[PDB]
Amino acid sequence: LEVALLRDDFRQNPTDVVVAAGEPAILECQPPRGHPEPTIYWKKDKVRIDDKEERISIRGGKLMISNTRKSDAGMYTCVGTNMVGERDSDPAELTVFERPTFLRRPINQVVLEEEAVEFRCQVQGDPQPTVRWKKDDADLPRGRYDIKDDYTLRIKKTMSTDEGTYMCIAENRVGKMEASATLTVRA
Ligand code: NA
Repeated sequence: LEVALLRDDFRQNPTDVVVAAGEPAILECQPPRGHPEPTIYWKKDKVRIDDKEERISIRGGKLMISNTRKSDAGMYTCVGTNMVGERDSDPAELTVFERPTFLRRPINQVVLEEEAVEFRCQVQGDPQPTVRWKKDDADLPRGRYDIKDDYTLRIKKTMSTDEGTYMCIAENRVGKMEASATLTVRA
């Protein structure tokens, strides 16, 4: 003699998850109290899903998504079920971002004193990565460098002190990536 019952308040709602593509995502749910003890299943944008695919696993209170792809993003809902009815959790957004990569890596230059040189860096990612430039792991000297819109690093009248390793850094909220290239000067 226990009450046939289903509450409306989840013991644990799933919470939003932010991931870089390739990383795993884990959503957690505990259903409301009830009798009989509710089970759970999961919906993605109101459509019920299953653990058919190898990279998806549903067990306990967890939905586990290995090797996230941009497709995986959406609103995930946990549903608590028993013979009284179904209850929908507050939804959790899965965001899948893309760690920055290089469309165009900068390439070693070799140049004779007093004469133009340019270095190129084109990046991709989601969000769009912030591009930074360095020299010998320190800030670009003043006066010298001309800057196009695209992250092209330009010089009109090169000189010997300009010698060293020039690094392009691409950075968003989900990763960082470095690519450097030598500038060689000759009298
Ligand atoms: Na599976």
